[PDB]
Amino acid sequence: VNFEEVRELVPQKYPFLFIDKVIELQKEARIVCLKNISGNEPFFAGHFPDFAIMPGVLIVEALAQASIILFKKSVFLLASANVRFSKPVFPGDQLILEIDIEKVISSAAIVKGVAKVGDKVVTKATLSFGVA
Amino acid sequence: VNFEEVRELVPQKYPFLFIDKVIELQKEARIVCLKNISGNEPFFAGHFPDFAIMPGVLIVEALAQASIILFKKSVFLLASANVRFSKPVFPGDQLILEIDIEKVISSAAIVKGVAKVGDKVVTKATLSFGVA
Amino acid sequence: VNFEEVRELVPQKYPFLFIDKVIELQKEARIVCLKNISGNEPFFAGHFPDFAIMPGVLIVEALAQASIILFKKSVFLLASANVRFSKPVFPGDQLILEIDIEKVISSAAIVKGVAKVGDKVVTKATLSFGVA
Amino acid sequence: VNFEEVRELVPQKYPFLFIDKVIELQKEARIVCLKNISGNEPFFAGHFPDFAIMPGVLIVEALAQASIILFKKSVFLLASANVRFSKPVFPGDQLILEIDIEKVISSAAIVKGVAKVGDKVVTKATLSFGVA
Amino acid sequence: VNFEEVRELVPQKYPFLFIDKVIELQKEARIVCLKNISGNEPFFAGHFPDFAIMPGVLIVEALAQASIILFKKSVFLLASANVRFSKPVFPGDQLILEIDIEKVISSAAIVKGVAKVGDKVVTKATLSFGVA
Amino acid sequence: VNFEEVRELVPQKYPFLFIDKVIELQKEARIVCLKNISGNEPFFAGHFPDFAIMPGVLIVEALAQASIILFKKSVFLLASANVRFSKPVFPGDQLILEIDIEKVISSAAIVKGVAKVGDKVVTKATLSFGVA
Repeated sequence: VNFEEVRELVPQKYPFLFIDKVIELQKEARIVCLKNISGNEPFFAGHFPDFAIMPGVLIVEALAQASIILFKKSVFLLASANVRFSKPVFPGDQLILEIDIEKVISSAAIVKGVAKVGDKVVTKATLSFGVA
Repeated sequence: VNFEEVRELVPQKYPFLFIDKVIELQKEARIVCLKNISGNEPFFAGHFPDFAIMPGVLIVEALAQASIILFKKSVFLLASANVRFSKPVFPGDQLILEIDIEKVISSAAIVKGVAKVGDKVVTKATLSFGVA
Repeated sequence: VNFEEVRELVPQKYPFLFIDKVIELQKEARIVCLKNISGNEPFFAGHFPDFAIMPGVLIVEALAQASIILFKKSVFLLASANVRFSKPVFPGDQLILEIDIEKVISSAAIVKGVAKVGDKVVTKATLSFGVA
Repeated sequence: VNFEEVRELVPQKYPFLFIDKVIELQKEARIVCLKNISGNEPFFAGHFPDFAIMPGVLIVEALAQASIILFKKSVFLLASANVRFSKPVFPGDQLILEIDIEKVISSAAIVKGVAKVGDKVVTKATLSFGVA
Repeated sequence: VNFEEVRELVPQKYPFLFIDKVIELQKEARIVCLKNISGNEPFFAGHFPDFAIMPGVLIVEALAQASIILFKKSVFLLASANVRFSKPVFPGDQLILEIDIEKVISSAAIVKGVAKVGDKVVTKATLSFGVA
Repeated sequence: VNFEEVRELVPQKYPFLFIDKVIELQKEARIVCLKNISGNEPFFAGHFPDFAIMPGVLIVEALAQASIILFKKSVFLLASANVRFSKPVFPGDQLILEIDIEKVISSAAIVKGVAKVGDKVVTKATLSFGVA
C-alpha cells in the first residue's frame, strides 16, 4: 500500500499524517508500516532547536495510525496507550511500525505495537481504540 | 509564569511547545499549567480536515512539558506514559494541566498528570522521565 | 456556536481564521465571540522573535470576523477601520470580541467593536463593511 | 535599502514581515517602501481559499512597518489606526507604501500612510505609535 | 491571466506554485509570466538563514510552470533541464519568465526559457517535458 | 555523518535542507548521502494536491547539497545544472545521492551526480558551482 492509498485510508493529513506505506498486512491479525523520518518534517524545528529528535508521542501517533489502517482494511480515536520509549529516533531513520491485534469488538479494539529502526526496538505500546 | 518565561524553561519551541503559562506551582510537589486551544494551531489542519479535535498524543506532550517546568523550577525525555483519553478537546477550550510528583531521583522522575477543561477531566496519565 | 460551525460561517481559514467560538448572539444587534490566544499560533514566531505579542492588526481582523458571523446569522470586506490599541494581548489570554451593530443597509454595515481580556478593554474599533 | 537591511531594521520576521525594500527616504519626513505581493505567501491560503486577496489589515501592518523603518533611520507599537480600504490587492501586485510624518515627539509619532499599486491608491491611513 | 486563473491552470499549489500572472501569450509559440519575489515566502527562511536568496532550482521550477501554462492554453513532468544560473534573485525582485517553444509532439515538448529581473538575464535554460 | 553534523555543514535549513545523513565519503573524490522522502514534508502538499511526487528540482537541490558537504569536508552556489529526470520519487523512498568530483579549482567545481532509490537510477546530473 503506497502513500496515495495510505492518504485515503487514514483521515489524518499533513502535518499530522505519520505513515508512508504499508509493508506487510495480515487482515484481522497484523500490519507492518513504514514511516520515513526526514529532517525536513515541520515538528523537528521545535523538538528540539539544538538537536532534532523524534518526539515519542508522535511515534505513538504513528503506531495508532498504522492500527487504523489495519482496522479499516479488515472514526477510530485513541482511547488509551501504555507505552515505553526505549530508544531515540532521528532524521535518516526508517521507522518500522508493527501492530498485532489483541482483541476487537464492535465498539473497541486493543492492540500491541512495536516501533523499530532496523530491528532494534525503539518503542513498545499497548493501545486501545473506541469507535467514535 | 508567563509565556516568555515558559519559552525559556521548556526547550521545545514552535510548532511543538504546548504550554502557555503556569497557573500554580508548589516546588517538588505540584504544578498547574494552562494551554489555550486555538483553531489557528497548525496541527488542527491535519487532525482532522473535516473536524478539528486535539490529538490525544499532544495532550500527553503538554502534560510532559508541564512536568518539565515543574522539574526545572525545583535534558528530560519522556521514558514512559500510561494514559487514558477520556474526553475530547476542541478549539476554544482552555486546557488545564495538573502534574503531581510521585517520585524523583537523581536519574528519573515519575508523575501523575490530569488534563482538564473547566473541571471536567479529559485525560489522565502516569508519566516517567529519564535524565538524558 | 462551536469551532466547526464557525469554520463554515467564516470564509477565512487557517492561518487567517481568528475566531474559536460564539459566546453570545442577539441577531441584528450584538455578538460576543471568543478567540483563544495560543503561543503555538504561527504569527507569534514573527511578532516578535524576542517577545510574543499579538499584532493589533490581527485583533482588528478578529473583530471583523466576529462581525461577519453576526451579519451572516442575521462576501463582506472590511471597508474601513478606526481603531485604538489600548493594551497588549499575550499567549494564554482569552480574547473576547464584542460587536454592536451601528447601522446596516443592503450594501454596507457599520459596527462598533470592543476586544477584552477578562473585562479589561484591550482594543476598541469602529468598522465598516461593503458587500463585495 | 535592500531586504537584508530591512530585516535588521524591522523587528518583525517571517511570517509577519511585510516589507521587501526601501525605495525612497527623506529622514524625519517621508519614506517609500515596496512589498511584493506573491501568491506563495502563507496568508493567502486562508484569505480566501476560493479567491486570494490581500487582507486589508496586513496592508495596515505593512504601512506600520514602513513607518518603523522611517523612525529608526531618523520598540514601536501601533497605538491607533484610521484606515480606508479603497481597492483590493492581489498576487502579482507591487504594493507601494508611502509614509509622511505628521508629528513626532519623544514618546509618540503620528503619520499618514498611502498604499498604492502603480499609482492607484488602494489604502489610506492615519497611524499613531507609542514608544513601548 | 491573473493569479486565480493561473491557480486553475497549474496543478501545483502553495507552497510550490511559483507563478503570479501571465503577461504575454502567443499560443504554440511563446509565453511571458511574472513571479513576484517576496521576503514573506516560506523557502527564504531556509535559503539562507543569514541571507535570503532565491534558490536557482526554484527559478527552474518557475520556468517549468510557465511552460506548462503555455502548453495548456495551446500531466506534464519536467523530463530534463539544462540551465545556467547567471545572476542572483532577491526579495523585492519581479522575476520575468520567458518561454519559447522549440518543438512539441504528442508525447513531449522542448522549450528554451529565460528568467529576467528588469531586462537583466538571471537564468537561461533548455527544458524538456513528458506527457505523464 | 548524522543529521546534527549535516545541519552545521550545510548552510540551508528547514524547509530547504534536503540531506539527512552522509553514508560514504572519500575526500576530494566522492560522497554518498541519504535523504529520506517523507509524506510529512511541506512541499508535498503543493506538488501535487492529488498525487504526492517529489519535484525533480528538489532532487537537483539535494544533489547540490550533497556536493557542498563533499566540498566542505575536503559560499557555494549552483552555477549550472544539466539534469535528466529518469524516474519518479515518492513518500516512503530512501533517496541515495552519489556525487563524483569531475574537476575542482580555487574558484569553481564541476561534479557528476546520480540519485537512486534502491539501485534504480532516478536522476542524473552534471552540476557546476562557483565560490560566491
